Amino acid sequence: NLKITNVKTILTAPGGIDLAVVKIETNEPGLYGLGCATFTQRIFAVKSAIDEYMAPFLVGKDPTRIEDIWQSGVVSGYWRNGPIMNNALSGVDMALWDIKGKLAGMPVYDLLGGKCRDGIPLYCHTDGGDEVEVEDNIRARMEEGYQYVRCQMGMIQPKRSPRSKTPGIYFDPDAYAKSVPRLFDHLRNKLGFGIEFIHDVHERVTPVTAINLAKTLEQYQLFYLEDPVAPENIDWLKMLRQQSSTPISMGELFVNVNEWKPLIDNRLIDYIRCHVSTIGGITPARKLAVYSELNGVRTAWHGPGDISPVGVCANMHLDLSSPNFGIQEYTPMNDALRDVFPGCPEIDHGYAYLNDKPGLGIDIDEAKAAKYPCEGGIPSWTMARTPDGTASRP
Amino acid sequence: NLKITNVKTILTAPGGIDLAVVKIETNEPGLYGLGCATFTQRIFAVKSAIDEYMAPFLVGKDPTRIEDIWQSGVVSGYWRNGPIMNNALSGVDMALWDIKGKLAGMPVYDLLGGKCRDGIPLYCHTDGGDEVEVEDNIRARMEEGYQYVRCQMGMNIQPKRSPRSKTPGIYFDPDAYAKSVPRLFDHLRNKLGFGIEFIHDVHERVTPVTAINLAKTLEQYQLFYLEDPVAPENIDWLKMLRQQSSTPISMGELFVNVNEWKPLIDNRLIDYIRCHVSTIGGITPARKLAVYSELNGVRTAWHGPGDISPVGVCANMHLDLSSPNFGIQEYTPMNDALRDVFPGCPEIDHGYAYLNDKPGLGIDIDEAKAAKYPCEGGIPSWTMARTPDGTASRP
Ligand SMILES: [Cl-]
Ligand SMILES: [Cl-]
Ligand SMILES: [Cl-]
Ligand SMILES: [Cl-]
Ligand SMILES: [Cl-]
Ligand SMILES: [Cl-]
Ligand SMILES: [Cl-]
Repeated sequence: NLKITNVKTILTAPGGIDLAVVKIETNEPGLYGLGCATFTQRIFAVKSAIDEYMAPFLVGKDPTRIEDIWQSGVVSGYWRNGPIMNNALSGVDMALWDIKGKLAGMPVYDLLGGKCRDGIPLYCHTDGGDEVEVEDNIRARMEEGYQYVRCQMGMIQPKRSPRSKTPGIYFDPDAYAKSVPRLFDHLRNKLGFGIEFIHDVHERVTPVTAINLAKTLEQYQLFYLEDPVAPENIDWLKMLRQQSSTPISMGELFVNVNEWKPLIDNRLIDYIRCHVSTIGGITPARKLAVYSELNGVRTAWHGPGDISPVGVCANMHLDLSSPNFGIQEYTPMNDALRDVFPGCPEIDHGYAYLNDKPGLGIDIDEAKAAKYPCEGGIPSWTMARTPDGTASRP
Repeated sequence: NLKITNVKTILTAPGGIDLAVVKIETNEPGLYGLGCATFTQRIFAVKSAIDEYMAPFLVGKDPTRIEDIWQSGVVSGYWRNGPIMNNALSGVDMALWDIKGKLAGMPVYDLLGGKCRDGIPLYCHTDGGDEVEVEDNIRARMEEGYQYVRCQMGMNIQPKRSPRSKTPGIYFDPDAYAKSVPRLFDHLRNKLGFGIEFIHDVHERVTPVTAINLAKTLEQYQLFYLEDPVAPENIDWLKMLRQQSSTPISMGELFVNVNEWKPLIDNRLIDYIRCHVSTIGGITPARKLAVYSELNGVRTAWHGPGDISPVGVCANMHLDLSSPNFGIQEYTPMNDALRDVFPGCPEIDHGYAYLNDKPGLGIDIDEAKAAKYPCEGGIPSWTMARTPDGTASRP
């Protein structure tokens, strides 16, 4: 006779980044589930979608029917397949998985097939102001035990702009593209080939530029080259895959089956990068991991700062239960996040270790969460402009 | 600290058909899991594979690691992807899912995402000696509540005369057959109308272009599906079929290899997948296939003949209840002995199956009762199929 009684959205920013967490309560005393709905740049719109529409959709329903709730909820507004819509669904979906694990007395990874590895290998970012900082940051991370690192340019000369400039964060894609191989030549000379390197193109250059970059980086044996094209340009990956053998990852921006499915169907990528909440939670991410598995494509779920610890846990339960796990991107959490969210995964020398508590093994202290209210506002970095002032995909 | 302590193969034939059921015991008293390993025609070789090789692979391992056991077990002999190999894995895989469900206090369908429908629609066979017997069988099954039926010729155009001597076999005329099917369906639609859903199984009996022409001729009769229009060895003909016909197609009870179903589902060349769950290696792979099918809009139609244990029957149905893209469940009525040996058989009520809500697969086996029906072995006569000139044909 188990029923959903309450659905609320908790907005909190313990790490200085707006988060959304869905709590589903039931008619069984002390039984609730948590899920992540973090699309940080539209957090208030996500809250609106959950509070106004998902809440009346769910109250009175049997929470054990995860798939039925997903399939019906996904179409409940007719229109669908978007980042705000998918996050609203994810909050619910992950919470239901959390409830199912609690009822079963097992971690979500055990519901999904049990452990497929002994730890979850991580990669971290090495963001620096210039090349020497980046290199030292890599060395510091390798000392901490990281065996996979993202390497970017520091935060040839850029082109001169026109005589007036429309405000934005200016970037020179051609200067960038011509400079990346030099960076990796230097890093491989200094650090060797044992360490795994990731580089994120992050949709910043024209497609043929990305393809040429992929070819020029083959000799440096990257673990992957990430987002060489925008999702609007996935139709360029066929050409890239006729020419380059640099491993490719795509997908943190994906919100639609018609973005990832042609890529995985045609083996045009080697790693899938979706932000789990932004494709709708554990239910659809699990199916995607499986679809990827049968095509020899591996998982690399998005692991930035703009994911709640509930979402971090969701990534990692998928990770532990997938034979085709590739890598887990990881952004270190501060003490406030660990305090607000007891049960954060244990980070030890480049590997993550999940506790073996039931469901997602994570909780939220609502009183503590309330101490860190959301900021809102609009990010500056998404107003990217090329030297002539053209608004570009960031 | 849960461990597998014993793996055994129970061989029993309460329905007069050889079955293999794996029982996996643990170091927790009373906790065990059951799985189907029924490839009936090779049952003793399935037992040999499990007892000699799977049992020592598993003893002492943590049974909660289903996927790790599947992934390591599938490659434990290096060579893989076959009906005997896959059935040995399925016995184990299904038993482990049973164990996981028992441990969780929940049916396997609930582990897999919960109920996606309120009952499982079935189809049954209407096997008859001639056309009127088949038509009466359809009426009888419609009276019982079946809303979907398989319709075949009686077990017309005269068959071809054979050469002056004949090599023994079960003779069949594929051209007489193919020219007669549309007439059968014209008659059945004239008498019974279009509300009843019809399935027809080609069962790999004709050349591919014959099957393509037959699919086209049967369009007007609106079949729920036309089944196995080609052999697995001829799946490269389905592209041409799908350029021309819109009759829904099912394929796959013979499949044992990812390279059989994957190009078909990748290119949407079928509408239903028909694999025998144990024969592709269990719930673990069948679930993956159901999901791969879902994203391609392909629906499930797991094989449900007599040569499947009640444990396999339940495994099909736990998959069925938890798949959004469930299509249909073929169902073969069971006898008293099967029900007696295997307590927990699903409720069959007016064309729907209703699983009990017990943990695991909700099925058990009585080993003392099972021992009363020893397996027979031997060779089926029907698989020695020959065309009129005596050519050995795919049955
Ligand atoms: Cl949206
Ligand atoms: Cl960069
Ligand atoms: Cl992307
Ligand atoms: Cl074999
Ligand atoms: Cl029949
Ligand atoms: Cl029939
Ligand atoms: Cl027939």
